[PDB]
Amino acid sequence: LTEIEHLVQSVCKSYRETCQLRLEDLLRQRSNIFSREEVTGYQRKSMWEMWERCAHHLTEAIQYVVEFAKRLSGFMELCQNDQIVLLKAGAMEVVLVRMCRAYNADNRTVFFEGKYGGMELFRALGCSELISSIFDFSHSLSALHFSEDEIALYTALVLINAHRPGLQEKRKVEQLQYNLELAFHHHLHKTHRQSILAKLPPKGKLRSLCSQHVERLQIFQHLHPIVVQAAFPPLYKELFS
Ligand SMILES: O=C(O)c1cc(F)c(-c2nn(C(=O)c3c(Cl)cccc3C(F)(F)F)c3cccnc23)cc1O
Repeated sequence: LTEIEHLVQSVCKSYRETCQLRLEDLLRQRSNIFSREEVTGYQRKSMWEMWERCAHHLTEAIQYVVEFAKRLSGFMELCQNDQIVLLKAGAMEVVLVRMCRAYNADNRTVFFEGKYGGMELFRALGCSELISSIFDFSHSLSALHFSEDEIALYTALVLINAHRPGLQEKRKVEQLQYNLELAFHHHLHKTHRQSILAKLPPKGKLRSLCSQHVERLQIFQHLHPIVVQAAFPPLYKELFS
């Protein structure tokens, strides 16, 4: 009935529609783990072939997040500068949070190209510290056993943050932020899940991992550029020069 319960439903609708795999598909496929021969197959690939595979999965993942953001009540109504500011700082942070759904804490593997594989699968990329940091972040997030609605509401808040440097209409973003915080806290009370609030990762940690990740992606993109058919061209122009 309330404007808030309608917001909860729409955020969860936007989320469910902008998700590539459904949680049950990822959950059932946990048994389908890459063989040592398949692992060796991936480790023996060139850095540049592994970069191409990962770059295209990450760009497709960002594209689903841009679509998620576009479907968030109020986003399209913000100025284009603000829309860029929010997506530039937050789209990859959302991708990093969404990744915990495809992560298995039991064996420390991620669902990649049809099967579950460990971080060793990525050996050829030569950025083990970064990749270990990503798996660690997914490991901490997997302990929360986040529900699909919780991930939807939390990621909307990762994106709609009025504290991002460069916002031109801070107040309009704050209004959207306040409504989403109410939606999230209202839903956690209703479901007796307010306990996750003290367990969420510190804001600086997600920011920090994201900045390290995007910085590496930028280094690879400079060395071996991939072209992408941009869903949001003004955002695309801010990262792809
Ligand atoms: O409009 C689009 O279709 C669009 C696609 C994108 F993938 C991003 C995107 N890629 N990306 C990358 O880090 C990236 C990715 Cl995901 C793959 C390779 C290189 C890059 C890096 F470094 F060159 F930009 C981002 C980081 C934050 C925020 N957005 C992005 C942005 C877009 O506007």
